[PDB]
Amino acid sequence: SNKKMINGGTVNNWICINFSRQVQDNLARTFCQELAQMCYVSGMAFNPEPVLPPVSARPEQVEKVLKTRYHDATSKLSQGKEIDLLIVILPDNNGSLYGDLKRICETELGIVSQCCLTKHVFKMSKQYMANVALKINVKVGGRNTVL
Ligand SMILES: Nc1ncnc2c1ncn2[C@@H]1O[C@H](COP(=O)(O)O)[C@@H](O)[C@H]1O
Repeated sequence: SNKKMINGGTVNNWICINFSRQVQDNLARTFCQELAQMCYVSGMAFNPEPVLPPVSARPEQVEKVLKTRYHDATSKLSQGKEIDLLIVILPDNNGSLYGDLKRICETELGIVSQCCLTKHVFKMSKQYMANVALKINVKVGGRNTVL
C-alpha cells in the first residue's frame, strides 16, 4: 500500500508565487490547478481557484513580494478569513531562497507554505502531485496513513 489521506484538511484560500525565470504565468497556473485537483480527489477540501493569480518575482525581492502578496490577498478575503496555503515555485538550485522563504512564512507571516522545484513543474507527474498533496495535507492539519 502507498500512503493515503485519513483525514483531509481544508484549503479554501491559497496563492502562488513563482521565483523561476523558466516558468511563465500560465505554467504556474496549470501546475497549481493540477495540484489543487490532486489534493481534492485525495480527500481534501481544496478551492480550485487562488485568491489572486500567480505572480513572478526575483529571489532578491523575496521579502517584499511575500509581504505584499500576503497583504493584497488577505485584504481580498471576507473579514476574518485567512490564507491557508502559499505554493512557491523555486529554481532547482536556489541558494538562500528556500531558507529565507521559510523564515518569513514561519515567523513573520505565519502562513503554511509548500515549495515545488521547477523540474517537477515541467514534468507534473501524478506520483509527484500525490506526494505533494500528502505533504500539504499534514501542514494544514489533516492526517495521513503510515506504512
Ligand atoms: N535548500 C533547500 N532545502 C530543502 N529543500 C529544498 C531546498 N531548496 C529547494 N527544496 C525543495 O523543497 C521541497 C519541499 O518543500 P517544502 O515541503 O515546502 O519544505 C523538496 O522537494 C526540495 O527538493
